[PDB]
Amino acid sequence: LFKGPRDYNPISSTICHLTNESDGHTTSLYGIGFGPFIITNKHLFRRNNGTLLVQSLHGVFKVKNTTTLQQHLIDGRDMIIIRMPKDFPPFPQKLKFREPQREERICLVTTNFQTKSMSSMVSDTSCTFPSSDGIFWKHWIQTKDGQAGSPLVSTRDGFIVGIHSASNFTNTNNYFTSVPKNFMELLTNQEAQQWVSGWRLNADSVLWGGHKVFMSKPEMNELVYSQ
Repeated sequence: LFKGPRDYNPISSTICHLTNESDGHTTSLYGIGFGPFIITNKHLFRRNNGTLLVQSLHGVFKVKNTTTLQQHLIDGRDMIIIRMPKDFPPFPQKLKFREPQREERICLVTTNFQTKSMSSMVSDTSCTFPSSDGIFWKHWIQTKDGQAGSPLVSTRDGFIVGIHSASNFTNTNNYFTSVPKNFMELLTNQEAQQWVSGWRLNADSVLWGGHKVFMSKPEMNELVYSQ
């Protein structure tokens, strides 16, 4: 029988809304906060020469200079880790991550940020299967642009198994970057962490887990764009 009531507030309370404003244009999406880090979408840095507007339940912090942000890239994935400034209020460290086991049930979890209140928001349940190496994974939970970086949570155990990343062009197939192996290890042992700063993607497309990814919808597997 489908699993009973599950509490997702612990997971959503850690969700942040990010907005990068460099050289004119701006990219904004979500990220999962963990300890001194925010886990988000490597494609947040389509440009990296401005300000980062973080928006947690603690309020709104702003990073005056993106280029100073210590960042650790996840190879072959549209994922990345950000070490927030030293004068930044940490996030707890209870979230549990793990790789997505074939055919399991997952739900997209968010938070309401238009204020008037703060709030969990859980989507409908959906099956999920890989796509090539296991980089991106397929799910059919409606997702809208700007919603990348949102956690996909295992209805089974409650772990986060990946962050929503891209969508095909008609918007009828959705893909999320999976958690990588030994990811948890990577979050506590400040050794496997390979920091750099000022990194950016300075291409308007890139190849990941088998598909071509455009930082935006235009005018092997199917094309996709990052949401």
